[PDB]
Amino acid sequence: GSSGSSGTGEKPFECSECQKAFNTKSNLIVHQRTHTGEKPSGPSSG
Ligand SMILES: [Zn+2]
Repeated sequence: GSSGSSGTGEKPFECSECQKAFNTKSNLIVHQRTHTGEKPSGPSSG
């Protein structure tokens, strides 16, 4: 039906809000901050 991730590796560091994959922690940490405030990029609306 709706294929997807049959067998894909994972990263040692993953976000908490968007759950994004990262190689280094430093890069991740800095990426976590961006997740602040409200409607930073734009609402989904569907
Ligand atoms: Zn994130």
